[PDB]
Amino acid sequence: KKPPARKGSMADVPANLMEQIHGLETLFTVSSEKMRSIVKHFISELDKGLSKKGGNIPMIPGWVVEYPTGKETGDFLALDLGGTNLRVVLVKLGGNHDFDTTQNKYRLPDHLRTGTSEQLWSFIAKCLKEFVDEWYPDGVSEPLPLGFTFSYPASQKKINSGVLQRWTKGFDIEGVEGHDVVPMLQEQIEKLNIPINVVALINDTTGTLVASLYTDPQTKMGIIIGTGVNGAYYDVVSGIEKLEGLLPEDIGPDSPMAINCEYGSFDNEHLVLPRTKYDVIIDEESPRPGQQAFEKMTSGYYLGEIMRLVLLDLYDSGFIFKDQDISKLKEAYVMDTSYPSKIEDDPFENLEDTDDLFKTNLNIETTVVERKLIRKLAELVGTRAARLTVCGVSAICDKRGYKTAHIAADGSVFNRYPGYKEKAAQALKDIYNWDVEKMEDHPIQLVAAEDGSGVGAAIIACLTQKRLAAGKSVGIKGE
Amino acid sequence: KPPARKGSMADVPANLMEQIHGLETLFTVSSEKMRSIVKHFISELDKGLSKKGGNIPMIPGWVVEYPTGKETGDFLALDLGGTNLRVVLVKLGGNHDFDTTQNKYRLPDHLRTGTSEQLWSFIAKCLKEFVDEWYPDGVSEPLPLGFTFSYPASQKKINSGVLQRWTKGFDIEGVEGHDVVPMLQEQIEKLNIPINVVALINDTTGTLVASLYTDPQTKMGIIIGTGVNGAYYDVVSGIEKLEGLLPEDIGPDSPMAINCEYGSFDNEHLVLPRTKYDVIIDEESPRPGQQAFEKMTSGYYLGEIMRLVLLDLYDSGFIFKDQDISKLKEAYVMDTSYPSKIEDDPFENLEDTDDLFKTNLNIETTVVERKLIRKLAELVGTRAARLTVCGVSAICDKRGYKTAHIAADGSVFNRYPGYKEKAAQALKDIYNWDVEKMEDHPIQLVAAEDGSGVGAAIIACLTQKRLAAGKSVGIKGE
Ligand SMILES: OC[C@H]1O[C@@H](O)[C@H](O)[C@@H](O)[C@@H]1O
Ligand SMILES: OC[C@H]1O[C@@H](O)[C@H](O)[C@@H](O)[C@@H]1O
Repeated sequence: KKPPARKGSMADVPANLMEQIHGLETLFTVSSEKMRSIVKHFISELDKGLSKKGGNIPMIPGWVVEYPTGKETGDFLALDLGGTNLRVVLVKLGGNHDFDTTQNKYRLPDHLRTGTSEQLWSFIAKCLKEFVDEWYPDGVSEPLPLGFTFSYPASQKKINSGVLQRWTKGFDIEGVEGHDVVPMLQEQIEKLNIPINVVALINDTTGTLVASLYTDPQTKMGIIIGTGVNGAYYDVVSGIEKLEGLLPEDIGPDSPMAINCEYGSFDNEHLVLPRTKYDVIIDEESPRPGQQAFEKMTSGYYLGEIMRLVLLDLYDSGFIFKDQDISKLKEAYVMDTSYPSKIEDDPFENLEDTDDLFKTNLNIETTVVERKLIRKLAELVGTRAARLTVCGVSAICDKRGYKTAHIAADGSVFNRYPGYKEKAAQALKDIYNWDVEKMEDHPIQLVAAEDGSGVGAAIIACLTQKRLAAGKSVGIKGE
Repeated sequence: KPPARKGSMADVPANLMEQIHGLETLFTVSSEKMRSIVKHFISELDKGLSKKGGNIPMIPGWVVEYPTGKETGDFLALDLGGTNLRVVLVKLGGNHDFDTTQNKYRLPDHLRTGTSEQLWSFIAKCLKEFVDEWYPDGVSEPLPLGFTFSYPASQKKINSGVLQRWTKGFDIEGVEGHDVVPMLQEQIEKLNIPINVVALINDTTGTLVASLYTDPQTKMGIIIGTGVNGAYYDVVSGIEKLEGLLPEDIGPDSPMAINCEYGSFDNEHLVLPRTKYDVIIDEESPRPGQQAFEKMTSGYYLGEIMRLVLLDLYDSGFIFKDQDISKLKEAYVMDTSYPSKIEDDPFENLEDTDDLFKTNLNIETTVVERKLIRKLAELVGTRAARLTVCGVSAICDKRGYKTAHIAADGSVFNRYPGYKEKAAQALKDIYNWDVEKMEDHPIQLVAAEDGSGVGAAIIACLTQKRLAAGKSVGIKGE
């Protein structure tokens, strides 16, 4: 039994502060009408991204050109390469929308993030060899098809290729950007005579879509709502004008095509996104000003920072923390996502969880009325983030004409942000005006995803291998 | 959650396998042993209710009725902890349902070593400032309050509590030996607050009552955490230590909530399947020879058992050869999160376990070592679960409950990995049921309601009713 929401009476809050809360409410509220307008623009930009001219939204073809039917069977590998860890996963598809996993994880030695190309790929291969040797001590009938989640910006002219465009997350390995990483990993596999074929390179959201669709046939989208944000869905080849002239005959106009949207870049021009002066500051102070605008409005990573800047603004205008030492509130990113999470979770009318948090982490003694403001603020910023995120869901559903859908979701915000599911479901209900009483009955609803970067990569490897074995294309002509 | 790892032992050398099988032998509790334990446990529960008494206190809770779920009204709960107090307003909606409004206050740090008036006046102040908020122009009835005061305390009636001894490092002059209820009540009065303290309870009693109010199948309340306790309803005719002391309106057939305090079961060290490691734990504890059942079922000791086994295996040449095991020598360095993280590890190479040992204990392990350590964490969590359900079985069997919800709370039941599955399989091994889904077990643990808040408030509701009516809530004369 988790506690009921606190009542959260505002009766005792001073007028001077109540006016400021009201100011922040008006500022952070996203109306049904504003959401539906954002969605309209979002749809144009999803289409723009697929067009020969392209757009701000990458809309990257994932080269998965069929839906998993759930009937697939067999043993497939996945490799998930993170910044600190890699996971090797063996997936046996049971052919009734079911699967079994056997998996290892290996911590990436600090060295590798800045070492040589051969060192990165030999370490990966050595992990693969240790894994395969244990699970297949007799060796193997046919090699194992492997799907490789390489979640770094890469371009693909076909699924079994991935040309690194730019390392992220502290990786500084020379000689890899501009090159196809698939042969790099494959030749280290070969050097160790490990029976594996690397057949697919994917982004993890694409894996999220496909794995969840294999187990849940109502899945129409995979979404990540966490430190970064992304969505993936199936479009149709006839709707991807930028592939016109590039496709072999066996990838026809009505072929499905999984798209990795990379929609974190939606509305960098801020035509529709409701930027406050706080989002302005967060943007101008970020590594990349003017970029990742939709990411900056929906990601878990900025939610405490938004609160921080708001609280500082109220301190400077003389509203709160009067005669407190707030020199810790001045540090950028000192309030991470656990701040509005802990604040929203507070079950006490006197908000004692919040009291402790602000006293112990930030050395600020709050009055009860200041806490009621902090909590109101936490709610508004959690709530707006969820409301903006479902604008992406709604754009993809509307573009494709999905009147019902399971949206398979993952990431730290969906999984752990307090009341996030309730917020998202209410936002969808507001957009569509459904006459439905309970969230479990929403025509469009977010559900917990399957493991995109392990299970999804292995199912993609299954789908891919079947095409490669038949000589069906998984990329543009000639590649 | 990911599925359970496969857990192959195929690569573990013979010398290590032999030791793993040795740990298995040591830490496995068979059905039959659980049964021998359940027979002696019942004997000790009957014993604690006798005139002579026994190692198990079996304290009458002076709740002499079941909640029907039909109760309605506004009630307060006060839950005094060592660091914090909680004040809860509970509105009962009369269909097994309730609503709460609650505040939590830090005790100023001087209260531990302050005066009697200091403690009660601060509590009353928290109450006043709570009631002033949620009731702008008072109310007609004073609010009945249930007080969870979880310090050793004797009661001849529910609306009394004589402090036996302070625990949790409290040190207040003038309280040990006196009824704390009038003490709190006169500070409430001295602040003119509309509150009537009608009940003083232990939290397990509240866990029982609150859960029975919401769930009619509740037959026991159990805490499995840092400490362990259980509470259930016996029958007044089964409480011989009460004969001659009771008024006629608490007759032979009357229900009586019992706070078992059964942590002290088997302090003689006669029946619980201790190992040499448990012996060390007991001998090195603050209270050697005390709380034997608690030492065998609390989550507090699960990592310590593991530390001692691993040390014994190091000393004996089997593991961590040429590792720096200094950190492993600190008693209680492995808290409950060790066996917990280890059991939760989803990887065949047990990487969660690897990272835990390297980062926290500076011990680098081999995969096969980690496989041992994983099997050990399992054995140890599994034994603690099976011993816990002996106490559940003992109570159920004593009362002829063939079917029961066991309303459970505490850090082990709530967070220890696969604890529910382990308890459910234990229960299934004892009774030999022919079932295949835990949701269909005749006897089963379910998540409890809030005992120390909601439960204290429901107990106030039931007590205020008897008081309003003139019905006894304690021994004759009291
Ligand atoms: O939080 C990270 C998420 O956001 C995006 O920036 C990445 O491309 C996703 O595929 C990823 O799962
Ligand atoms: O975790 C502490 C628990 O263990 C026992 O020793 C106490 O008497 C219970 O009432 C309590 O909730």
